[PDB]
Amino acid sequence: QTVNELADMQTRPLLSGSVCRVRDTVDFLSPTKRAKITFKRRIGIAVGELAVGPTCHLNNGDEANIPLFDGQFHKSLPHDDMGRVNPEAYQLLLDCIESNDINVCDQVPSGVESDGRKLVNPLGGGGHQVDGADSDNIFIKQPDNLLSERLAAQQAEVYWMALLRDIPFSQFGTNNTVQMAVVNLQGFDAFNGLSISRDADGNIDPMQDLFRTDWPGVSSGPMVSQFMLANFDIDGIVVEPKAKTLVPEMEYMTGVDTWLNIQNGGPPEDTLFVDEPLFIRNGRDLAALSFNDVLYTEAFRTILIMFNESILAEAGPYGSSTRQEGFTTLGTSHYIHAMAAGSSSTRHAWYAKWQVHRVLRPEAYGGLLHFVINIDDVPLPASIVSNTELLNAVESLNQAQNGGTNQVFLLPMAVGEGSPVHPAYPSGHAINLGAYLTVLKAFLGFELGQRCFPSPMISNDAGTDRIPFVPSDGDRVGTCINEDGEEEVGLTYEGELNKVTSNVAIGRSHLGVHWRMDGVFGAEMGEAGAIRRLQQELGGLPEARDTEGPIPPASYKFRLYSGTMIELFPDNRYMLGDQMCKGFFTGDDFCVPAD
Amino acid sequence: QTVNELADMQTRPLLSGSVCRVRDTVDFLSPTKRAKITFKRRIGIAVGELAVGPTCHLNNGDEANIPLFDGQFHKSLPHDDMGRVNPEAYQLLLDCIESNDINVCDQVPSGVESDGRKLVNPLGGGGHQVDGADSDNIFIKQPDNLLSERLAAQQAEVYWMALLRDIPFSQFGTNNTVQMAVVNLQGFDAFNGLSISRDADGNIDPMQDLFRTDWPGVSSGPMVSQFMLANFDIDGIVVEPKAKTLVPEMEYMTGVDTWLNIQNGGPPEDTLFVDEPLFIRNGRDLAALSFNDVLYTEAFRTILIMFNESILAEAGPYGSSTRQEGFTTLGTSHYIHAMAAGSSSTRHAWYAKWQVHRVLRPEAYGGLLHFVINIDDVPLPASIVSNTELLNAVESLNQAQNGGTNQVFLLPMAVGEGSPVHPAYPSGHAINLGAYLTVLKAFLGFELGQRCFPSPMISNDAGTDRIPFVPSDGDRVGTCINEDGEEEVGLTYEGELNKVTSNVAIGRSHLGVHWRMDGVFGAEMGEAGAIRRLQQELGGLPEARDTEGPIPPASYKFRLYSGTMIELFPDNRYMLGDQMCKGFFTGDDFCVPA
Amino acid sequence: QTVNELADMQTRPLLSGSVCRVRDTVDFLSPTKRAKITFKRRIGIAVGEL
Ligand code: VO4
Ligand code: VO4
Repeated sequence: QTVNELADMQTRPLLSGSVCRVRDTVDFLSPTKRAKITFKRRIGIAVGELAVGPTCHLNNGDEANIPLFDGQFHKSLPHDDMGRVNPEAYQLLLDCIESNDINVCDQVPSGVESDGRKLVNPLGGGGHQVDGADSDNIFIKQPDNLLSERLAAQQAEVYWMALLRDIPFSQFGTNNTVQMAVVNLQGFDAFNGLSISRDADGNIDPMQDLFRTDWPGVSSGPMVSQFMLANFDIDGIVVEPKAKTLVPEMEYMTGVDTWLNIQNGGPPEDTLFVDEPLFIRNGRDLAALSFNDVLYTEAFRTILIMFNESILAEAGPYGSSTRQEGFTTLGTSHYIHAMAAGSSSTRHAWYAKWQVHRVLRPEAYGGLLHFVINIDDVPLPASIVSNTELLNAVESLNQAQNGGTNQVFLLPMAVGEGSPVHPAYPSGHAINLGAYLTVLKAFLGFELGQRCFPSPMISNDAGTDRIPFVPSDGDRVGTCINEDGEEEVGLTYEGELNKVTSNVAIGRSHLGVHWRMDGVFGAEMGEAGAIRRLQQELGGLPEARDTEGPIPPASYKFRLYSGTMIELFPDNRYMLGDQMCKGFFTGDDFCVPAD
Repeated sequence: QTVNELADMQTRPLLSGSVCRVRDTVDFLSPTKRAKITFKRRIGIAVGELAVGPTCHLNNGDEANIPLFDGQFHKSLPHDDMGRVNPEAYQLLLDCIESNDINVCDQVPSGVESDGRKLVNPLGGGGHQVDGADSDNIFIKQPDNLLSERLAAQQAEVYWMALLRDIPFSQFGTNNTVQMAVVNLQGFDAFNGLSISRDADGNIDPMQDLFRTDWPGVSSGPMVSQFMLANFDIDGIVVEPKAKTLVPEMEYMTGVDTWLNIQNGGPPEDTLFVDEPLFIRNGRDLAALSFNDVLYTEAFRTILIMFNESILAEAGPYGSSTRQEGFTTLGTSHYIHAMAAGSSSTRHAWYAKWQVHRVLRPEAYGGLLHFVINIDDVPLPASIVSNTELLNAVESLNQAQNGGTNQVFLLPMAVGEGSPVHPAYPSGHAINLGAYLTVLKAFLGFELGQRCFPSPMISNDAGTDRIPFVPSDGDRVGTCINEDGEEEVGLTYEGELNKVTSNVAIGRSHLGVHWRMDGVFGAEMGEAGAIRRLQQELGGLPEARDTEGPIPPASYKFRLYSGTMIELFPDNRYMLGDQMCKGFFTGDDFCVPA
Repeated sequence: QTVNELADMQTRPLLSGSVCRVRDTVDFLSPTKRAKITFKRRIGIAVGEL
């Protein structure tokens, strides 16, 4: 560093946009070499994504074949006195969805003269997604047809749920009206599929099956996820999950006048909440949970609990590391950010809702059922039209609730506004939770998924206190593994994770705004969006490299809602069941054989 | 249709992986014409990212020039009785970082015979990002050198923080002890830059400036953000932000034997929290927040609060819509998911920590300062080595806190474990919060950012109750627009938003784990991480398309931490101050003209 | 084939223009690899001719 050399050295502004092809970073990759690999990888993902080919998003035929759009979403639009849509008005809504243009959509007629309720984001599915699977490129199953047998059965489930809102889950085994609901529901031959939970003999046990799914763990122990019942800690604030829930004994839209005013977009009945907050203990509380939440609220609570319990510290490669722990990759930050991103901001649900299916809501179905039994000529199945057991119970509730008008067969709603003003199929809640939780299950892994949820609880009947949960004979509680790998009879994390999506998705059904299918196949769609993200990300992570040493490369091995086992590997290969596959996951019914 | 046609019709299975070039979707784009445009946009984003070029991430010089690595991070590795790293253990740590290989890193030596504290993710900055700005491709400034005049002014700010931990923010204007600090700090000619707050004259006002930043609104009204004091609603559960904070008058690593055990990676003294939970109202509370948080906790609280008040219902295109609201794009779902994704999983902070800078923590410098005044030779500025006003206070604190041992000048830590086992520069908390709130300000917009935060409150000094906040002469509370569109005097959303990132960032300093630089520059790193993601996403959004009709295309118009106005448009175009720029944002000091 | 899975299976029209990346053909080449090789060869001819 000679006298002259020193005297000659110069400097310049070091700026954010300055470029340095040479720098002293402690990194086995050069500056330009790191950028290139990141570049190639991004191209690969875009090509790979395109190679999947367009999804078979096919309308079920109802819109072309049912008279005056009675099978279609048109809430907040102009209707006649029977709630049939002004056809021009619906035509203008189609122009809106078609166009994906915000100014066109603003021309869609409202059903009241002013302050009418807004369409919830009819442009929402049309965006070109930077990463993950594009808005129109995750499959969901076709919804059942308006006139179908299985739709009647689903509407019957929702009426039953409405009738049982206030009955604590604790007393389902011994309650008379829940037994009646069960017998009634088993009488429907078309009520299978849709992750419906039955016992070993094929019946619907009131305590363990009614209103639940058959996803692994959902029908073991209590209806309510341990995660919806535990204390969680946020920023050192210790929070008991007592919520200002919906008030017992109130229903809405129990008369043609209140129902029709809603269908047109007019001001709702005042929704009312309790004064003293309570734990979740009945169908109305699940309805409340799904009404008062906001995207990842429930999933955020659940990951906070999982951290607090220190279970995620044992997951992934660092589960075997004596000297290190992950944070930004295969540690806490990664887990919590990947969880939130996992649902692709609910955009697949929006594409399916508007561009594809445009399905009517259960409160709209109940309108037709009301007017079929009393003005209209829609050939709904005899299984619901002549179901006097259910229909007598339904009209009594409406009478008590509507100020004494008899023979009204509308779906009593748990909130004054009824459903959100967007189509019924699929549920956005179901996409969101389906995804968030898939992500959690993936990072936890199958094995740690079998670990016992420590100190299980259930709410008392008033929801003022929690009681310890202890397995008995009926419960369906299997083996789990404790902090010591020491086997116990108890609830598993995997099982309790499935219940969170199950409680939220089926909560929307208790609320009166969704059929089972919207939540069940909705959760599938979310599970697929999450898996697509996980797959894209995995290969670029440091811990995805195959290296020399005791610690092996990262992979995600876990179990889907359907129960089939999936294992995700870095190089876009995955195991599905006993099958090896390559490329981007589309669903559990599909596999491009690996070779 | 015909008998024959009907009879010949065939079906096949409808699977998730079936392909349909034709389908009856109600969409102006065909199935192939949608996939292509999406493909084209991904390519374009990838090419634009490549085009920015490799960032000038340049090591300080300390690692080449300071002897026995005394300016570098090596917590949890072996040391001698003076905290000097075993040089062979440090080489192995660099092999670990260089290799980005999990199994190499499992061979970095531990400073204790068994059970030692683990390295926090030295691989974490090596990931190849699917989107946004790649892991190594966000700029942060170089950290000040070990021997710089400004590093010592920063250490001195951290020592003062330690000494002022139990003093209620509301009493800062009148407190004698708080005066001492303010005077001592203005004494450093070097204490400028780093978003340091000062009044109309170049003075550090004890009440409105000390331990604050000069970001718009930060120095107005109360220290603590409204968002960290309001109730929030999660899933129907109403939460009062009363936290089991850290216990008063209780410091850690106040002796050489405790501090060294820690630097060697051994079991920490037990950190104690209060039995009855309190609201935030002093430095030790902000330290607690910053220790007890988890990634987007604070930001989640804040967006929940903004939703509750209905302020996001007014923002963006749908703010002008009579017939529609947004949700998945330019509404609630977009806002909350983009908020969380904005920090790129903290990975920019991680690359800078390990691959670039490898900066020691404030507690490690404290140990240098201690062995300098008493066993060592590193030439630290005399403006700290001879700062007897500050040095007396420090040994008093330590002496009142260890067994009564005199003349230790170690930094008194707020938690038993000291800092996390990762380097100091920048702060992960800062990039995280820097990003989240940037997203929040972008979606809110500048105009709505000027709106009055309703019913402002502060804690009482006990931490047990809230009191209405009332503006008075010397609050620097400015103008805000109310719910009727008339101008009031009161706190703005933007100011209160900024306080959130300030509270958490500076929170880590009150904790004793970061200098100002880590937080202030780190916050700017998070801000760019966030803007880069917003830019990439914007062009592809439905409301970003140019349409005919009264409602205009979407854009993000707001103001940076540094106070410079930014406007992001769909075409990867953006306005920075008065300049029209093109391409991807790197910082407010750089613009490729349009 | 459980009761639930059977009840959930769906069909769609099988048309001349339907596309299937997986099909049960007794063929050592996959559908896409067959199209790819044919594609690469057509380009080779065009290049070779030019
Ligand atoms: O927001 V929903 O699609 O669950 O009615
Ligand atoms: O996790 V930190 O870099 O804010 O100590």
